[PDB]
Amino acid sequence: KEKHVPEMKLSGNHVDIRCGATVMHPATEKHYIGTIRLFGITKEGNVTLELGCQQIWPGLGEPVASFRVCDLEKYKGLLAVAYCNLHGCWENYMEL
Amino acid sequence: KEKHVPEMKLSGNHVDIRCGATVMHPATEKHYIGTIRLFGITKEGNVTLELGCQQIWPGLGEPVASFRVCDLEKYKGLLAVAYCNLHGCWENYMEL
Amino acid sequence: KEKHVPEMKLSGNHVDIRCGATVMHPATEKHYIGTIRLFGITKEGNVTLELGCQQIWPGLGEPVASFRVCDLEKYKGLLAVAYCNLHGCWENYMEL
Amino acid sequence: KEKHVPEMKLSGNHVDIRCGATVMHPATEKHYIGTIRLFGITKEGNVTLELGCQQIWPGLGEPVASFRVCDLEKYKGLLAVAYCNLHGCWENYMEL
Ligand SMILES: [Fe+3]
Ligand SMILES: [Fe+3]
Ligand SMILES: [Fe+3]
Ligand SMILES: [Fe+3]
Repeated sequence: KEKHVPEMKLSGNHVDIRCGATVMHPATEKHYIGTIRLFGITKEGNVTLELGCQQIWPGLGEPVASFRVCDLEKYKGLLAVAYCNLHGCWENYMEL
Repeated sequence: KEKHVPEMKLSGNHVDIRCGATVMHPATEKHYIGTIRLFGITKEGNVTLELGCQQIWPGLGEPVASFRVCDLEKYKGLLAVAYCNLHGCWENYMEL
Repeated sequence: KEKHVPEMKLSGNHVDIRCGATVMHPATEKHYIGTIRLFGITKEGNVTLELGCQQIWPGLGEPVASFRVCDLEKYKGLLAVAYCNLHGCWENYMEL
Repeated sequence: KEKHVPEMKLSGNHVDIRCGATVMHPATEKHYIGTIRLFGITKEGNVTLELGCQQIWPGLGEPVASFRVCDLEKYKGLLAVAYCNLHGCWENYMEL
């Protein structure tokens, strides 16, 4: 019923994220998604490279984020990872 | 010629940010905007409250961000602050 | 030969971290440990709760960190996690 | 009576921080120092360069941090900056 999975929408090299796609995860001082990280998986080396990290103060912002990936052609996929204090990490992989 | 100021676009309580509005600031390992922070200035108390912080690894992402402000009516303005390693902090205030 | 594992030293509720214990991991713009996160595993609920995150700009700081855990008795263990851009995540668990 | 100023202790290039020096600032979900950032002021260029940022989840950790400054001789001073949600930013400069 409650959704943690970081939806990814890709426009060129721009990536918009929300948790989750249809229902927005709670945003309170005691229940929150604190970070949304975006990783690129590299072609040259199969590295899981963190591109950046949206940190959100509990109950001050809802779990959205956006990134703009440098040199997108360098990656074979994107991995978004959302962290909820109560419910742990939830990831979503997009194949490029 | 080069722009650091974090453009803010507001859609309801959603805030899209890019540095800068017309020209995108460089994104390299030696020249980067490392963080984009969003603050709300509170009505009740005149506090400058950090809502969250988009951290970006040098040269891996371009300086964009988005936030979704909880309880937007609680604030009288939004303050975006971009940090460039070479050129320091650049802010932009939006009156609500 | 090269060490990524976050050494933990515990003094009361104070936690000192370095990667690694004997050899300090490189700190350059192209090879770095970017974050050191500390998690507490809760007794009440078996939750893996992120206590905080030391972010370090590539080549500007070496991979050390410290935390001071609130209400330490509430946890059954601490989990430190270091992220290296080239070599991924490395964790270390301490049973309390 | 309540202290926000980030005490700095320097051992070689190692920097230990606590807010404040004698009294530890509160650490609760509604009152917290959320970040402790360390800046180096460069000789070559007078730049205020962020070395890193200790982020702490409200009420999960007390406001301490440590850094280890790469190439310390390159700076003329260190600037620590603590952010409290209720009381704003508090800085402390150390001349090298
Ligand atoms: Fe949750
Ligand atoms: Fe710049
Ligand atoms: Fe490494
Ligand atoms: Fe305070």
